[PDB]
Amino acid sequence: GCNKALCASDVSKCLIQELCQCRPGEGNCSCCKECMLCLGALWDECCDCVGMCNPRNYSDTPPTSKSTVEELHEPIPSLFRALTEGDTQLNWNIVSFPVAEELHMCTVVYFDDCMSIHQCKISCESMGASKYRWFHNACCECIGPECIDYGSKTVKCMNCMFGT
Amino acid sequence: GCNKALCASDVSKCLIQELCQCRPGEGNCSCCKECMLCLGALWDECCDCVGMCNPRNYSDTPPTSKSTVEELHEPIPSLFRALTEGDTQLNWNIVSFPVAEELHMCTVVYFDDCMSIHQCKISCESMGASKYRWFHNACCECIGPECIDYGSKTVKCMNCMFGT
Repeated sequence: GCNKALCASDVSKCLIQELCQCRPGEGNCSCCKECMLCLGALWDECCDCVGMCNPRNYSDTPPTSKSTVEELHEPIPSLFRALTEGDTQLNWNIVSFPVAEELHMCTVVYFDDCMSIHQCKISCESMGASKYRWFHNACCECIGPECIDYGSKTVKCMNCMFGT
Repeated sequence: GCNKALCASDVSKCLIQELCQCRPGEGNCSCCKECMLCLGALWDECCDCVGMCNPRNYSDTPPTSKSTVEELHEPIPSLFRALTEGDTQLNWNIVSFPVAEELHMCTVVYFDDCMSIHQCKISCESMGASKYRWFHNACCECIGPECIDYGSKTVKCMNCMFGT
């Protein structure tokens, strides 16, 4: 967790001054701003040592955790409904879930085969979608006009579950 | 707009069959699903010609339009409040706006100097932030525990307005 070699000198220096005596983890941390100032430039790499921030990661972050989201110019909602309601295309997986679940109903389309982001935007754009979310596992999720937000964080598209 | 050389053969072929006779732009487009099937693989590159989708872009998309958003593991809300309320750090620009404006109140921190995404996540993580949004202009926006969503789409951080 704590990087002793980098941080031992400066971190101890604050401790002698008696800063960073308050734990954020339970209750208010009155001293937190003061502790950060004493650390200064080393706060990002040493806040773990004083307990003010989480330890340097014990875990490998899934690629799916990142996603990149853009809102399409000039959405065409009528087109989006027409291709979804009817016998849906096999390459497309269609999910409707209640709107604001991710935080009437929100409908999204999950492309099957994994695709590049630039391809994903074009495919959503041809669909009339208001927005698209691109998972960094490369799963692509077009966002319907109804949906308030960016839609489900889940990588629900078949044939690209990589990262699970 | 329309790519005549790629699309003229197949697009005309649908027209003789009398598909793609319905405009999505105003009113319902009954024929839209049928038109897409006739186009098949060329729908992404030729939906513009039949009017079912927007013309290939006349505009250069700003880098800021893309952003990439991830939700931090183990947010520490008490830490985030402590460093924001008090005399804020100069490197940090702090914006509080009503919650659900982007779609009580949502508070975000806009880093001044432009930074890489990996740096942006670390800086937000040291801050206890629930989430961070990284603009592809490279502006970094930490997201407070209160905020429902990913916070303002605006690239409001000083000293990296590139793309405007």
